[PDB]
Amino acid sequence: EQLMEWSSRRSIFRMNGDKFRKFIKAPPRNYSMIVMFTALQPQRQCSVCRQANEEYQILANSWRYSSNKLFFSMVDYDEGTDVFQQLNMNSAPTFMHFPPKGRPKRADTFDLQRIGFAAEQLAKWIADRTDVHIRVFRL
Repeated sequence: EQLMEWSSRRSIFRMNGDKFRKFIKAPPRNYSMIVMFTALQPQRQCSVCRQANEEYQILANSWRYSSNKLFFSMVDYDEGTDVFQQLNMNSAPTFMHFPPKGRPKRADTFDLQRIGFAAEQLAKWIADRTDVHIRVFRL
């Protein structure tokens, strides 16, 4: 049932390895999870991560204002190193959707290199993957 613990609320769940596995890898689940894998710490100087996180934050708060079976989270490289390794990530940022049942599918990784990371675009993707339609407020 773990939903109740899933609230929890700074609009985007800051996850370590333990939290990622508990709330995303471990069953049971009946919710979808969106995860932004990022590297925001200043010594990394990932400008793309900083920009994309600002769009992610717009999307996540747009959900929070009107909306559970969908939650937003992030894994920062320097907080979830084991997680990047598990998922063979050599780069950042990436956005993924983890369905409640089984593994993410090929489309469950957002095509960032093709699309950009506009909030509106991320919401299009989430709707194609979960049928949850988020109307983005303010660009």
